[PDB]
Amino acid sequence: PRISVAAPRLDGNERDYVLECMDTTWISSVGRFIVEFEKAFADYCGVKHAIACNNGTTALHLALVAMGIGPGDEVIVPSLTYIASANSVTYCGATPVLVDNDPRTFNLDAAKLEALITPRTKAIMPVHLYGQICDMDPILEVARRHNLLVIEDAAEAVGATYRGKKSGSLGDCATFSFFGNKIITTGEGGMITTNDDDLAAKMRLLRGQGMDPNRRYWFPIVGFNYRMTNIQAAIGLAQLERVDEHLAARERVVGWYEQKLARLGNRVTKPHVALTGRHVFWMYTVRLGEGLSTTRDQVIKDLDALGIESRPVFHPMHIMPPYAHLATDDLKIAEACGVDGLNLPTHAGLTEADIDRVIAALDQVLV
Amino acid sequence: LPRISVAAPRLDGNERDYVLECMDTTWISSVGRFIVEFEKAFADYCGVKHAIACNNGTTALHLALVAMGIGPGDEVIVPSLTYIASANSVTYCGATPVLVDNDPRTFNLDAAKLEALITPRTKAIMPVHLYGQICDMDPILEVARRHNLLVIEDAAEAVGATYRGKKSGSLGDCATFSFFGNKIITTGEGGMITTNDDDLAAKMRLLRGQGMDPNRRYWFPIVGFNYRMTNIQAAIGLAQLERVDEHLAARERVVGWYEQKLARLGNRVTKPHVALTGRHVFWMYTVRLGEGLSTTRDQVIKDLDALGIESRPVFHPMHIMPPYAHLATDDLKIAEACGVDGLNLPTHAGLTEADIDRVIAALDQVLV
Ligand SMILES: C[C@H]1O[C@H](OP(=O)(O)OP(=O)(O)OC[C@H]2O[C@@H](n3cnc4c(=O)[nH]c(N)nc43)[C@H](O)[C@@H]2O)[C@@H](O)C[C@@H]1N
Ligand SMILES: C[C@H]1O[C@H](OP(=O)(O)OP(=O)(O)OC[C@H]2O[C@@H](n3cnc4c(=O)[nH]c(N)nc43)[C@H](O)[C@@H]2O)[C@@H](O)C[C@@H]1N
Repeated sequence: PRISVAAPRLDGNERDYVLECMDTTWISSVGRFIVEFEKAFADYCGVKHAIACNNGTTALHLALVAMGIGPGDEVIVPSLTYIASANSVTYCGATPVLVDNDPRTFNLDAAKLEALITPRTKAIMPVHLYGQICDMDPILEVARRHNLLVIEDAAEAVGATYRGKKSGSLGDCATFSFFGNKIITTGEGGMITTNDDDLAAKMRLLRGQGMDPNRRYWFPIVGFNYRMTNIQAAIGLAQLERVDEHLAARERVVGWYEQKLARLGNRVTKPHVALTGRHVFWMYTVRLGEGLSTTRDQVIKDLDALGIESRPVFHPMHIMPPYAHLATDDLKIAEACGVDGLNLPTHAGLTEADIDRVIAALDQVLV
Repeated sequence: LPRISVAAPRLDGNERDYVLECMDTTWISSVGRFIVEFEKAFADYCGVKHAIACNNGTTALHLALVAMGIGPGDEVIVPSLTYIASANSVTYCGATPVLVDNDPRTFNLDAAKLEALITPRTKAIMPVHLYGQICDMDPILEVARRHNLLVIEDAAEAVGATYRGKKSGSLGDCATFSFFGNKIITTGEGGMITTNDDDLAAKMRLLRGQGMDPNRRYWFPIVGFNYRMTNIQAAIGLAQLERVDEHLAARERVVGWYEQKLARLGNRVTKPHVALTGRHVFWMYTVRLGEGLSTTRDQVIKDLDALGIESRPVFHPMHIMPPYAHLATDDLKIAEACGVDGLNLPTHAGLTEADIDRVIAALDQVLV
């Protein structure tokens, strides 16, 4: 049987809640679950406001637009990330300023921020890869000192914490994704968290085609159609109800990899865990050893043939066509990680036998 | 006394079943079989080669325009009388809309005002088939062709409509539809692009999927978007589309009722004119208030609401609102006249003959 790199576990009230939507006929972007989901997600992150959106990409765009990011502005974004992070900046007419990441946590290197600030910088986008929150204290300190905004792309870290705070409550705003491979899913769906009244209002106005609440077909600004549906919210609220279960499940999966690792010896380097809060392990990510004869890419092809799905750590932005014009000589760790990084199957339905197969496979494939 | 809504989804087919299927199979994201299935049924319905499912008709519009290469410094002719997504979608591209006036009877793009708005920057024209009625496509296509311009139909309100033998979605280079809750066919939130051009279609699909190389994980040749429709939306859409004919017949019957009963109102409303070019699907039955009335359009909508009946105004033309006031010209009068006197009456598959008598009775009481 095939082992998927990811998959949602719909073991709560998803089905009943969706049925209710169907049965009530509230299936569009108008229904109770949207507000309920938002209320509950806000409460779960300990922030005042949650804005449900259509996906974690339009969440990023919407948050940046509402923040006033536009032509001329610069936003610092790590090169090692999912493209939506830099794409969202480009949609605004703004310019991404790529920064290197840490070789252990894969995350934005705070020590490299300052050299990048210019008179055009407006925000910094820490991205919490693989379930692990960036070292926020120093990023916030650099930001404060420069009157910059911080937006967390927290799409891969729902439930993670940093020094007592949940992801989503640390920067001026944060975005999350609920695509089907994420910790909690809505199928496709996203959310923006923030504690700022103004920012939140602007986001809801923009999300809703920019229409004015009191005048039918009265639009004061150019908006977007970024609403989530009642059905996405229903699924979402149900998943959030079992969020701790979901998280305990990846902890079970990670515990299995962690205790079987020695069979791989120095052939992989295991995901390093910063001691700053909970690391949620959206994906259990290793760096293959410099010494193999095989290539990270061939490794994925071999595993596939072995019936196991896996993914590469992202290709850094500045090595791909859309962003090669942004390359600098100080993006070496991103390059290295993109080269040797591999996401192993990590989801709530994996059994210990699954994990045993993944380990056996790699033992065989890493030459 | 339950309220009569202007619109409402009629989920009287296999929507629930298909949707439970998605749940039971765990395929609820933009990965699942109903997507391709729906696209295929829809393309066949419209008589075209390709259908690209998207998360709403606004992003369908943006997607189509980026795929057609609309960009900064390009002009796209858009009617001022339309839903804002029409003009916003061009804006998203960094392109400039060039407003055109509409026909006073059909509410549609006035092809005779088209040629004059063409410049060195024009790249496309976007006819909008308001209210289920297809624009007079022949003359529009003749001008487009003569100046080598693309044509994108904004067919959101016209699923099922036909024009001189062809379905909406099949006349310009591409077309877009909306499956928002109040649409003829719904997916709650959803949209579609139709096209017979292989190239355009493939570009759309690449952009719609975050611009990722289908043969190279996390390798992106260009900047794309997250515009994919989910399996659940696609399941509702397929089921809806399965009963497209019943849905269009339900509406015809309602429109028949308005047609028969409106005489009780006399010259107090102007009944929507229907061109003999093809099938008018009546997403909304639209009247223009009598010029003779003492009352105002917004007052009539207020009075009906109070009477427990929902209604909507004909769209405020883009040039009169803040985001586009800068595009105003002195030749958008009919659009203005229409935004002033137009009213969409409740139009949907769940309305009964008694509901209509009630609506007509309310008009009789409030059109003073
Ligand atoms: C990190 C990147 O993940 C995704 O890319 P990718 O890794 O290529 O996604 P893919 O479509 O391949 O799905 C990832 C894994 O989750 C799976 N999957 C996604 N949606 C579903 C779902 O609704 N049901 C089930 N069962 N599996 C799902 C899928 O089959 C696969 O094994 C991007 O969409 C979002 C994100 N930025
Ligand atoms: C012309 C414009 O219509 C919409 O604007 P608006 O007229 O303000 O849509 P509204 O949210 O008022 O909904 C229209 C009617 O359909 C109803 N409706 C929408 N979605 C649903 C749904 O999922 N279920 C039910 N039963 N009714 C729905 C809603 O209650 C209302 O009576 C836009 O979102 C897109 C569109 N281009």
